[PDB]
This record gives sequence, C-alpha cells and structure tokens, in this order.
Amino acid sequence: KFSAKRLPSTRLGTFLENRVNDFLRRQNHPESGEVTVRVVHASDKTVEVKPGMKARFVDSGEMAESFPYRTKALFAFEEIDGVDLCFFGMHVQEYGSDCPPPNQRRVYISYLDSVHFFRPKCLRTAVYHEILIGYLEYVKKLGYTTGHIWACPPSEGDDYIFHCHPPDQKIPKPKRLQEWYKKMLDKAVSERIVHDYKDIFKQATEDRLTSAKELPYFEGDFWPNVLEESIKESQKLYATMEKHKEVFFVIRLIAGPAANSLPPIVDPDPLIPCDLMDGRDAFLTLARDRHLEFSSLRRAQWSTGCMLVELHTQSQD
Ligand SMILES: CC(=O)N[C@H](CCCCNC(=O)CSCCNC(=O)CCNC(=O)[C@H](O)C(C)(C)COP(=O)(O)OP(=O)(O)OC[C@H]1O[C@@H](n2cnc3c(N)ncnc32)[C@H](O)[C@@H]1OP(=O)(O)O)C(N)=O
Ligand SMILES: [Br-]
Ligand SMILES: [Br-]
Ligand SMILES: [Br-]
Ligand SMILES: [Br-]
Repeated sequence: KFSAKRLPSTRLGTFLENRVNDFLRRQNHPESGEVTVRVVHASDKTVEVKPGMKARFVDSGEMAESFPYRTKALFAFEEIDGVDLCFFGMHVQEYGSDCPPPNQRRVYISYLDSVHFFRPKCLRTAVYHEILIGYLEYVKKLGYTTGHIWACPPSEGDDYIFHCHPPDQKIPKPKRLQEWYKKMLDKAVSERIVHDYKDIFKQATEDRLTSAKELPYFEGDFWPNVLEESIKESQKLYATMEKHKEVFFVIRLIAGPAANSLPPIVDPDPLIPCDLMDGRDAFLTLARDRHLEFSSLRRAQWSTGCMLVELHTQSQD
C-alpha cells in the first residue's frame, strides 16, 4: 500500500496531524477530509561561515567556523473523496542546544509551499496556520527558544516545492504574506504558544547587538549573503535590517527565566534518509522530468500518487 497514511510515522508528524484533525473535528464542516502529516526527510547538516565573515570573526576565534543543524521535510495530505492530495510542504532547519551561539536553540523555515485545493476552501488558511502553530508548539516543548522566518514569496513563475502550480493560484505579494504571518502569530500568542514576536531590526535594537557575529547564521538565508555583499568595499547591517525589517520575523517561544536554565534538546525522532526530499531540488526535478504537475486538483492527486510510490520505494529494505 503506497498511501500517505502508510508512510512511517514520527512524533512530530503525529503531533501535527492530531492538532489539525482535532481542529477540523471542532469545525464540523461536512466537506473536510482526514489530514495526514508526515516527516519524510531528516538529516544532519552544517552551515559554513562564508569567507569574509570567516576572515573577520572566525579566524580571530570570535565565532564558530560552522553550525550543525538538522533539516526536516514535512508534507500534509488531505483525503478528498478517498483520494490523497499533497497540499502543503515545508523544509525547516533546527539548531540544537549543542550548537554554538549565535544559533543555539533556533528553528528556521527554509521553504514553505502549498497548492490551493484543500477542501473546503473556507478552512484552507486556517489549516495552514494550525500546522505552523503546531510546529512552533512542538519545538517549544522540545526546548527551542526562537523561531525565524524570511517571509519572501517566490518570484514570478518560480516554484518553491511543488512543480507547476495552478495558473489561477495567486501568489501573495510581500505585504499580504507578512500580514498572513502576523495573523498566524497572533493566534499562537493567544494560545500562549508564542510569547511575542519582533521584526529583525527591533529585535537587534532591544538585544543591543553590536557585532555581525551575533546575528543568527542560517543556511541559504538572506543575512549571510548580505554580510558578504556588505563586506566587499555593523552600521551597514543595522541600515539593511531597518530597510528589510518587515520581511524578517523573530519569534520568541520561551522568554524570561524560563529560557535561562533549559536542559538539553533531545529529539525522540530518528534521522530519515530520503534523497528525494533532501532539500527541494530533487523533488522539483522528479516532477519536471516525469511531467507531473500540481496544476489542477486531479493532476495534483495523480502527482501525489506518484510522489508516494517514489517515497515508499526509496524507503524499502
Ligand atoms: C534566494 C532569494 O533571493 N530568495 C528566496 C528566499 C526563500 C525564502 C523562503 N521563505 C519561505 O518559504 C517562508 S515565506 C512562505 C513563502 N512561500 C510562498 O509564498 C509559496 C507560495 N504561496 C503559497 O503556497 C500560499 O500563498 C501560502 C503562503 C501557503 C498561503 O496560502 P493561503 O491561501 O492561506 O493565503 P494567500 O495565498 O494569501 O491567499 C488568501 C487569499 O488571498 C488571495 N491572494 C493571494 N495572493 C493575491 C494577490 N497577489 N492578489 C490578490 N489576491 C491574492 C488568494 O486568492 C486568496 O483569496 P480567497 O481566500 O478569497 O480564495 C529563495 N531562496 O528563492
Ligand atoms: Br469548498
Ligand atoms: Br473561502
Ligand atoms: Br505551549
Ligand atoms: Br532523488
């Protein structure tokens, strides 16, 4: 059986799908279907400090040369008339309690994407928010203190995770996407999951940061690249932060003394080797090469079926 449900379970996937299905049960909409959430890749990675920051802070011993993290890919599926549809995906980076500062106990969203066929329409955004809030709830429980989001929509015609979106799925502009994150985070605050959140500039100001070495350094993020582009010739950094403040969310999960003397992060879930889902490139390539598209409900369901066969058959022993 090559179903979504039959993909191996994880504590995280179970936590998220239980949150979503409980939410759906509360809404009691006759058209909602069972949601399945699965983590389909988890691996150890490191992010190397680029040359320039390496020459400036690493070679002096002020900063680590690299930061270890775990990457996880997760997907959500909904049953519609008994057929599974993959409608949401996310790649995250998790920096544990053993990781050197400035990255310890932080999570970062690498990529998030969706295809707009969730049934019913009126619960789609709500379910996306339930997944995101659930993710923050879960990592807070593990002892991660801070979440980080670069709220940047894809460029015209580009796909983050799913190949060939529906032509009529509008892509939000920056302001709309920013507001979307504020709505999600305001809900999380009301549920006492998030303590508070700040834009990157306000965060740096309140922290009284005085050196670029203090800013969290994530794989593929804007800030390592802008630090390199700036270094070609700290006040620059502050200026760049103010200019792009509204794009970058810093989400405080644990505050005050509660954040001070935490035990180590222990993740109960094992690594999950899966080359197909090691970052976003391999799945886009599979979809492109096999002429799969997520461009209509029926096409998306077909492509979901094909994705599932490949996930199961890559995983077999
Ligand atoms: C390297 C570099 O330089 N740069 C980058 C840096 C990478 C950063 C990566 N960061 C991340 O991944 C985190 S930010 C997440 C960004 N991901 C995406 O945006 C993927 C494409 N978008 C989506 O999947 C969805 O829009 C989603 C974000 C899931 C929200 O779906 P939704 O449905 O809840 O809300 P809605 O979409 O606002 O729609 C809600 C309503 O708004 C409507 N709507 C949406 N957009 C528009 C619009 N443009 N104009 C008018 N209306 C509009 C939509 O029709 C709808 O109407 P209704 O409810 O009446 O039907 C790089 N690495 O390449
Ligand atoms: Br509907
Ligand atoms: Br609607
Ligand atoms: Br909580
Ligand atoms: Br592959």
